[PDB]
Amino acid sequence: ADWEDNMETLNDNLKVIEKADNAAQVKDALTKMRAAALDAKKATPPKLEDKSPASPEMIDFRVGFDILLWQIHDALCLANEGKVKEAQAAAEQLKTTVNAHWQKYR
Amino acid sequence: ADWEDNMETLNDNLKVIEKADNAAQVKDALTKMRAAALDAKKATPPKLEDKSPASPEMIDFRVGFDILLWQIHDALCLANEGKVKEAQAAAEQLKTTVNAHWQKYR
Amino acid sequence: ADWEDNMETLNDNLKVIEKADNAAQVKDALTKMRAAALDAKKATPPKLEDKSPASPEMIDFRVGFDILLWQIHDALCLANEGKVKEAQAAAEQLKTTVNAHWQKYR
Ligand SMILES: [Ca+2]
Ligand SMILES: [Ca+2]
Ligand SMILES: [Ca+2]
Ligand SMILES: [Cl-]
Ligand SMILES: [Cl-]
Ligand SMILES: [Cl-]
Ligand SMILES: [Cl-]
Ligand SMILES: [Cl-]
Ligand SMILES: [Cl-]
Ligand SMILES: [Co+2]
Ligand SMILES: [Co+2]
Ligand code: NA
Repeated sequence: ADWEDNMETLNDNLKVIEKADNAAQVKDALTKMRAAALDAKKATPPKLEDKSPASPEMIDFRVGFDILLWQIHDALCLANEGKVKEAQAAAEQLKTTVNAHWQKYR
Repeated sequence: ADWEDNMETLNDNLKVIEKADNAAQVKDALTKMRAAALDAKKATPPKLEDKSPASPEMIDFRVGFDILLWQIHDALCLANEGKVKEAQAAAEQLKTTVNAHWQKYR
Repeated sequence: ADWEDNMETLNDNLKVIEKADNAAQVKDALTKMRAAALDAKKATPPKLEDKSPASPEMIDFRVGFDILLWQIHDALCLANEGKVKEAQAAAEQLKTTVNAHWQKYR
């Protein structure tokens, strides 16, 4: 998928997590976010379409999605332990990272 | 160890998992798989030897190994929770991903 | 931060972990290590300033931080489960890897 569509997926699953009722729902949403973030790693965002795929700017873009993947895992590890409210709180940090990525690269 | 030797290591530990009984065996084979996948991520596979190191194809190859690493992680998580049968089923699907990447880039 | 400052951050937190009393301290130090490893993926060791950003040597450099990040993941999952002595044992393995990567690229 396109970068913008992956970003839509990330925001939508953040909403799902915010209203989630159990650990399975959180796990499922975070899995979909992980797939969207790994897919966005292969994309080029609008701001960087005038940069080469291995420019320092594009390497930093990909590393920013690595950062997001490890934050997704923090929430996911909490959810795997059945600690649903803790995982939702952790998803708050994901909102910050996603919004900052949106604003930096759109 | 080059890329093809790492793919062989991955397949060997997949067999080890499929015949394992206790969770420490599965976990040990999965940890060896993680190391092999990380070593393969920094290789150039035979199909892409004529491509620029800065090519989109090489970036896609490396992100594909990140995808494999998170699938390995999911299996490893199931094995850490003592869910031997579930981890072995997860590794059965890993056979597909690993051998798909193998045939794709050999 | 540049590469050597990030490696210093890794080493500082490995010492904090060695001399830690509870799991919260281990978790805090490990989260800092993760942030430094990720940030170092965007850095360039002085002796590689001339190579391409996607040169095989720079790929090697970045994937070496992925290797560290998965070791940190193991230690941090152990610390989140209260397995403090086990987390510290894993961090002692981390020390070896950090020093090897330092020797490789400095
Ligand atoms: Ca759209
Ligand atoms: Ca372009
Ligand atoms: Ca290295
Ligand atoms: Cl939409
Ligand atoms: Cl990268
Ligand atoms: Cl990459
Ligand atoms: Cl140089
Ligand atoms: Cl790259
Ligand atoms: Cl890379
Ligand atoms: Co890269
Ligand atoms: Co995990
Ligand atoms: Na030089």
